[PDB]
Amino acid sequence: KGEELFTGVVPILVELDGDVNGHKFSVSGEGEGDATYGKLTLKFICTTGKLPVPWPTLVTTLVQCFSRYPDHMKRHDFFKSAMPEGYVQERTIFFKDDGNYKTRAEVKFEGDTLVNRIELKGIDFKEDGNILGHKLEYNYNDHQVYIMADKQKNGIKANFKIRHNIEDGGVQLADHYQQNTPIGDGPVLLPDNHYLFTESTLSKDPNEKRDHMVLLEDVTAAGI
Repeated sequence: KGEELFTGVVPILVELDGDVNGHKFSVSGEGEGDATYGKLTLKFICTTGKLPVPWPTLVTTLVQCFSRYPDHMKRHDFFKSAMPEGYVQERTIFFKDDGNYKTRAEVKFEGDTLVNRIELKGIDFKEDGNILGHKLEYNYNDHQVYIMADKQKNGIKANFKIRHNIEDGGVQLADHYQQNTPIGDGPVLLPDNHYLFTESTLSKDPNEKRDHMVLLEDVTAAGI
């Protein structure tokens, strides 16, 4: 049972190597997750300088194994069942009337730490659009994630639409396509359709001079 690896507090490391329209950047994150309470506390920094995209656009890319699955839902927790070897998480994120991100990540244990190691490639962006022009508010509108089994890839899939507030009014749509497949060869829990509900709070560290994002989340699975 991979669920047994989440009965306490787990340190988290996130690493992202990114390229949007040829603008290279890297993000490092650290924090902890508590799947018993469905809680994440993370801080991310851009290690290469100024982040060339808005922090909110990276939230979904920057660990669904920390969702709180209530007792009656344990049999549907694909994410923990793939641990410790982990899973590959891939997305395409289409920003309406702008470019798209393609992401590939390994989510797995390295020793006692849960890592999320990501490659991100963004193409076809407007150099002064809402993304590369930094026209998005520093806040978040979460959206429910309808998880479906992807039995041919022995994993899961989802399609969900995130709304990013535009400065001075307006919404920028980010249409997320997601598929996850186990890294290990052992059996995993292929779930019935269900939701993940997340609540994200973005803040800043007054003492942090690097471009950064403090991120807290509640994450909960729900049936039907």
